[PDB]
Parts: sequence; C-alpha cells; structure tokens
Amino acid sequence: KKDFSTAILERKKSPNRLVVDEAINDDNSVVSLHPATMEKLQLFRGDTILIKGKKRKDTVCIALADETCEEPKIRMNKVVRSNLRVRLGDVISVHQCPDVKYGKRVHILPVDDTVEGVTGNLFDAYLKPYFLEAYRPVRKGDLFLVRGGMRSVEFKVIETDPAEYCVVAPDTEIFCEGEPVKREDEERLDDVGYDDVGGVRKQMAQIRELVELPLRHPQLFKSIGVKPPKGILLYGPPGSGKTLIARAVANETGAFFFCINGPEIMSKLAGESESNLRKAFEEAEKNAPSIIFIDEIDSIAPKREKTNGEVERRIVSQLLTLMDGLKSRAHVIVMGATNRPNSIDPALRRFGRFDREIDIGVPDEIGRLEVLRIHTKNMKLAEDVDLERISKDTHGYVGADLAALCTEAALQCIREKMDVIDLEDDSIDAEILNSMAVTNEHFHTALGNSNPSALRETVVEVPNVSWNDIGGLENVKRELQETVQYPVEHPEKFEKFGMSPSKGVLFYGPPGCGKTLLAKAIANECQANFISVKGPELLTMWFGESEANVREIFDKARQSAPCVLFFDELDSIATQRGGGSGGDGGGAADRVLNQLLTEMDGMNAKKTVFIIGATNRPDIIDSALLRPGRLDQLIYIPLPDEDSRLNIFKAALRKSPIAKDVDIGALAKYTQGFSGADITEICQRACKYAIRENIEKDIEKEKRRSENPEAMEEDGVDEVSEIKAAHFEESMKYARRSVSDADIRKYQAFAQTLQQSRGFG
Amino acid sequence: FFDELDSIATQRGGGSGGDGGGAADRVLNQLLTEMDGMNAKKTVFIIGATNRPDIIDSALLRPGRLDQLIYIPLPDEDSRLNIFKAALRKSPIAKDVDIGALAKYTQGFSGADITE
Ligand SMILES: Nc1ncnc2c1ncn2[C@@H]1O[C@H](COP(=O)(O)OP(=O)(O)NP(=O)(O)O)[C@@H](O)[C@H]1O
Ligand SMILES: Nc1ncnc2c1ncn2[C@@H]1O[C@H](COP(=O)(O)OP(=O)(O)O)[C@@H](O)[C@H]1O
Ligand SMILES: [Mg+2]
Repeated sequence: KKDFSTAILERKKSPNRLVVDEAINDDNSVVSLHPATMEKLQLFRGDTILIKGKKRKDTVCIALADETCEEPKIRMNKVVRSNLRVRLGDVISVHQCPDVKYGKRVHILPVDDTVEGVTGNLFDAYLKPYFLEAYRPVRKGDLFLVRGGMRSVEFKVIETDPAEYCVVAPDTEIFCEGEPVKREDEERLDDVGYDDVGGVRKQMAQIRELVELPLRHPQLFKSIGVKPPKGILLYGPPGSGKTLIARAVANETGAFFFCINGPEIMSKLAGESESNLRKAFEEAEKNAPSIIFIDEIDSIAPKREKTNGEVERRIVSQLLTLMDGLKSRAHVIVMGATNRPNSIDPALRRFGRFDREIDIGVPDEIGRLEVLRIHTKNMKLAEDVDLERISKDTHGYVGADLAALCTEAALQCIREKMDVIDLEDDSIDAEILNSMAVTNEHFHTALGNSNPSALRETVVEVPNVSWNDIGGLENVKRELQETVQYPVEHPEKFEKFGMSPSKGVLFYGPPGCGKTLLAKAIANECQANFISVKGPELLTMWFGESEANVREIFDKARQSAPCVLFFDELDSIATQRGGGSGGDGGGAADRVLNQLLTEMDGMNAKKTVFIIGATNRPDIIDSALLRPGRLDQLIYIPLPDEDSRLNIFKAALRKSPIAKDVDIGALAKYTQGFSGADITEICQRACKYAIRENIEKDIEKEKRRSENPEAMEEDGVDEVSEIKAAHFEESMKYARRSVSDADIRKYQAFAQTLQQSRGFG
Repeated sequence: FFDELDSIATQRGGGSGGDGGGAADRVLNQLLTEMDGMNAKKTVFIIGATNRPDIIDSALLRPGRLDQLIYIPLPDEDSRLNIFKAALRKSPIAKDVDIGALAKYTQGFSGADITE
C-alpha cells in the first residue's frame, strides 16, 4: 500500500526538475549548472535554456556551468529568482531553446523609483551598453537590474518579437514611450500561487485530484470510461480560505476563470441577472477548459421557505436549469462556495449539479503555524520572534483572524514608536521608517487585543494525551485497546471469523476519575479523529439549530472516518422517562434522546465510527441505550486505591519543580478516598502557595533594596522555588472528599447487581 | 459577577411541567456552554454568589466553571465592631457612644441587620 491521500502533492522524479539554490554570478541571464548535470539534458556551456516558473510563468537564461555546484541544484540568480516566483528549496524545470530567433525590436521600460535623476531616454545610457552585440535573451514581463554610474535601474520588458521571448539584436533601437510600469505593482505582481495556502493540505489534494487531472489529462478518463465530476461545493466556517483555495488552483492550473459573486449578480436589475449568467456560461464554454467560481452561492440560492419572492425563485430556477445543462461538457467545473451546508436549497445536491462537498475546516496547530509563517514574510520582523508559542496560544482561530493578527501586531509596533513621531509635521525622518522592528511582546499585545471568531465550532483533531498521563487502570486499558484499536487496525481477523464487532462503549463511575482522559488517550493511541459533544451543547443547539443539528453531528461523524464520538455528560439527556415528569421541563430530553436513539441504529452501517458515552449516574440512565447495537458494554471506573493514587500523584507534578523533600509514597496514605480531581487540586493549591511564598520573598528583597540601595545584592532573587513540605502540609488542610461513602456504596451496589453470575470462578 | 444564581442554578425538578421548561434550565444550559468555553482567555474571571448552597446544581461544581467554593461566615465580635465603625465612619457620633456594648448586644446579627 501507499499513502495515496496526499501522494498527488509529491515532487515526482523527472530529469527536467532541479532544486533552486543560491547563485554567485550577478549577470541577469547567466545561470550556473554542473558539468555532469548538463549531460542529462545534453547541454553545453554557452547554450540558451528556458526555465519555468510558477503560475504558468517562465524565463530564458544562458546555461553556464561550474564544478562547485551540485547535481540537483541550479544556482538561480536573485533577480531571476524573483522573476520565477521561487525561493530557496523550490523545484524548477529546465528545457532547451532551439529557437534563438533574434528579434528586430524589443521594448524595455524602467521602474519609476529607480530612475531618480534621469533626464530622459535611457536607451543609449542603459539599454545598449550591456545589450549591444551581447546577444542576451529577454522574455516578456521579466525584470533585470542594470547599473550606470552610481545609479542602479531595474528594467522590465514590455514587448518582444516574438511576444514570448527573443534575443536582443543590435538593431533593436527604441525610445521610451509611455510609462505604465510603476512601483505599486510590487504587491500586485502575482495574486496567489500554490504554496500560499496552508493548513488544508488534504482538502487541497482532493481539489487537485478532482480538477487538475481532468483539465490536463482527459485521455486517461476517456480510456477508463468514467466521466469526471463537475460540481464542487466548498463549505466551512466564514473566512477560512475558500476563495483563496479556488483562486490558487485556478491560477496554477492555467485554465480560464470567471469569478462570479453572489450579491453582484443579485445587484443586477430583473432580467439582467439571467443575461449576465448566460454571458458568464457562454464565455466559459467558448474558451474551454474553464472554471466557474460562484462565491457565496448561498446568497443567490437560499432555502425554499426563505425565498418566496418571485424574482428570487426565477433566478434560483434559472440557475437550476443552467446547472442541469452541464452536458455541454466543455470542462466547465462549477465550484460553489457557501459557508453553511444547510443553507443551500437541497435541490442543488442531487445527482449531477454539485456532485461533491468539501469541508474546509479550521486549521490545526501546524496549519496555524503554516499560515502565520506565510503572513509573517515580507515584513521587517526582528530575529527574535517565536511563532511556536503564538501558534500554541491561538485556538479557535481561522486564517482571516491570523491575517488580522499580523496587522494588529504591526499596528502596535508603529503605535509604540509614536513617542518620537509628531503629527504636527507633514514629514517624517527616514530614520523612523527604517528603524521599525517587530518583537514578540508586540505579538503578545496583539493577541491580548484580538478575539477569535470560531470558538463555537465542533473542532476535530487527534488528541495528545497518552497512557503516561493515565493513572494506572491497566485492566481498563487492556480491555479498551482490544475493544477499539483491534477492530479497526486489524479487521482481517474479524472478517475471517465473520463475527462483526460492536460499536458502543459506556463509562460510568464517580465524578473525576479519568473518563474523558481515557477517551482522549484511546483516541490518540489509535490516531483516530475525536469529536466531543456535551449534553449542554446538544440541549442548547436544540433551540439554536433545532433537531437537525443532532443529525449534523453524526454527519460530521461519518465524514471524518475513523471517528470517536464522545458523548460527554449523558446524565442530563439520558434520564429515564419519569411518569410524573411532564411539560417542557420533563419533555426536553424526550426529543433529543429519541433522535439519538434513531441515529444510533442507523450508525451501525459504517465500520469506522465508534461511539463512547460517559455518565456519573448509572441508575438514572434510560434502558433504551443499553440495547445491543447501541451503547451496550458498561465499564466501571472506580475510585483509585493506594497504588493508583501513587501513580496519579507521580503524573500530576510532571512540570512542577522537584519537591523531593517529601516522599510521594507518604502522600497516598494521606489522601485515602480522594478522586483524581482532588489530587490535581491539591497539587495546584501547593503550587499556588509556593508562588505566594516566592512573591512575598521577592517583595521582601525589593524592600531590603529600597531601604539601603548601597547594600550589595544577595542571593535572594527569584529562584526556582521548589515546593517544600510546609506547602503540602498547609494545602492538604482545606481539601475535601468529592464523593461521600454513600455514593461509592451506590456504585459498588450497582456493580454487585451487575456481577452476580461470577459462580464459574 | 453572576449574583443570585439561586433562581436559575438549582437542580432540575421531576415535577416540572407547562412553561417551566423555558426557565431555569435553558439559561442554565446556555450559561454552562459559554462558561466551558470561557477558559480560552486568561484575564476573564467568573465569580458567583448563592444563598442556598444545599440546592445548587452539581453541574456548576465540576472542574472549570465555578469550582472553588468559599464560605462567608457571619461576623464575629471583633468583626461586628469593625462593621459598626465602618458603617458609622461618616455619620456624626456622640462622644458617649459605647460600640463595645453594641458588639455584645448584636450577637448573631448579619451585616444587613447592623446597617439597618
Ligand atoms: N488556509 C489559509 N492558508 C493561507 N492563507 C489563508 C488561509 N485562510 C486564510 N488565509 C489568508 O486570509 C487572507 C484574507 O482572507 P481570505 O482568505 O480572503 O478570506 P475567505 O476565506 O476568502 N472569506 P469567505 O470565503 O468570503 O468567508 C488571504 O489573503 C489569505 O492569505
Ligand atoms: N487516572 C488519571 N490519570 C490522570 N489524571 C486523572 C486521572 N483521573 C483523574 N484525573 C484528573 O481528573 C481531571 C479530569 O476529570 P474527568 O475525568 O474529566 O472528570 P469527568 O469525566 O467527571 O468530567 C484531569 O484534570 C486529570 O488531571
Ligand atoms: Mg469568498
């Protein structure tokens, strides 16, 4: 087997590919190769080559060679490096140029910023001295730097004969006509490539496999027979990168594009909407391959009960009729981009039309780090930044929020330098502009002054907690591993025996004993997705998103296989159908519980979704959840004993100082009958008392310094402040037992009545 | 400061009916949902007060949320003297007023009764 999920993004091994490296020659057209490398392409020193760039761009250079280079390296010139839209570590393709084709005239114009002091035409002074009889190749739209006197001027080719690229002949005599080139083009050279997107690598691979292959190799599909899909439907949290992904793939694939907008078409007068849609479709069709993107497709096609207007129904039905007309098959690939999948009229998700749904979710930690690394470039940031901590802090953040965070940090940086800047003057010294630098405290200030946008989403990612944190419970780990990891990791044994596994595990025990910790640990070990849903969450969404929200969760369960759906706090919902209970107060559970029961029975079709429960009141739970196929197996998590308390005490103080003055073995004797929450609380209270003692010691030292500044500095500065015996002795005098003897008696009786048939031995 | 949680943070009753399902449970669920997500930031602090700790919901004492309970006791003798002088800080007082006699007099009196 192979990791084919992201294998389409791999750098394929071809003789044309070479790794981009730094260069040593300042010539605008000379590129240095390796003597053995030229043998692969049958090249020699002095020849002319074509080097491809990004977004269907390319340039033409002169192939040179040196023995200090490497085989995969190319040593691209810095100006040509900017021309090719590549950097260090990139891969570029090199081809031969049999067509030298000296051009009769080449139009070249400089940039406005570097021509300060120029009195007129720059042809004789700058163009001809380095291009007369030099036979240098030039490609349209490329930048090359030249020098004259002390003035360094960058020039861009405006026109060529042929228009692609040609060699500057001695007869290429021109004069500076017009002035279209401006410095403001610096930020608008090329909108988006492929590397300018991060965090959605899997979805980007899906889109690539769906779109780029049909648009570049229809022969394979025609041979196999299956018609490629057309309608992609990107959906996700607002401002998560949908338009960016669509524009990236469209510009990189080289196909035609037609960026339709929702309100823009809805802004047209009646009759003009249909005409504009027809013009868009016809323009796309007449220049196949084409891509039609419809931003905010939900705006022009809402749900039926919310679009009773006549013209709205007219435009919706015209869109439907045109969409069913995709039989034209001119590689027209509609890419709708909504934000809520329920908001689109379900008539747009039948066979044909939009045959796909791609969920662009909130990026994970590595995705946030990647997008921050993308945005932090092209800024005068200092060399003491720390992106890892920033990425760790930011949670519930989408790409737009981080784009705003970088701007906020820069704004704080410019605000902090206003002490010298006076707004009474209309001019500012260049030193202030050149002295700007960004530090980590600026990012902390920006983060403290910013707010996330998507904390409410049901985030899905593999958890981090491992069995090391787990405080003992080896029997439960042994059972849970063979009940969860084996049926997914090793289904071959199950299918050979032909006895299908069950997909329900239920936890019941006293509060705070490692239920959620166990669920997250088993989710992390199996490397499966984890979806935590609470009782309060469902109870609130039953009034926020009505009943359908519940189904949405299971839908999100079945679109992210393999999945571990953890229904935390089932005691609020799974209460038994009390006869005396009535009204809304007693019947609120009577809807969510029934919807859950209906969904669980249909969930048995999949073989990669595992449902885990959690309760602290095993007696009040409804019997309907104990039917086979539903959450059948009941696993009891008891109050940890002496050795388990020792293990949890060991696991609690991993980050805290040594505190070796107290043997942790004696602690378990003290804390008999304490749950895990009480042990963690005791650790936290001891740490807080240690912090208070260190704070008062520091205050005493500062007071001593203030009383006598002449007094020499002592060793009373803030130390590590290891936790001492007095800390625990004082801390454990206020604690309490979270579970009384009556509750543990109840749990023990509940276990006893469930374990009365142990007579076999 | 979420003062007077007694009206909404009580345990759900089995004798509920009619309109009672729109109050004391919906606000409780929304408050819990917001509170469990509050823990993301670092400088937001939630403090609640209740006069009926014996009937408080058990879902508002889990880790996070409102975990650390603090008992506020009725003032003692010296505390009664302190509260008497604090309340009478501004009002003019005759030179013959014996605060200690009042402190001996007002055993078992809350702060509100001393102010009254
Ligand atoms: N996943 C991402 N990777 C890289 N850049 C991103 C990502 N998500 C957002 N951005 C940046 O976000 C900036 C501005 O937000 P943008 O991505 O245009 O919002 P949007 O997701 O298109 N909004 P909408 O789809 O209308 O809700 C862009 O210029 C991107 O560089
Ligand atoms: N066996 C254990 N190993 C490690 N930590 C534990 C264990 N049991 C309890 N804890 C502590 O309990 C807390 C989690 O309690 P939890 O299981 O979520 O209670 P509940 O399931 O009732 O919400 C964690 O902070 C963790 O430190
Ligand atoms: Mg958009």
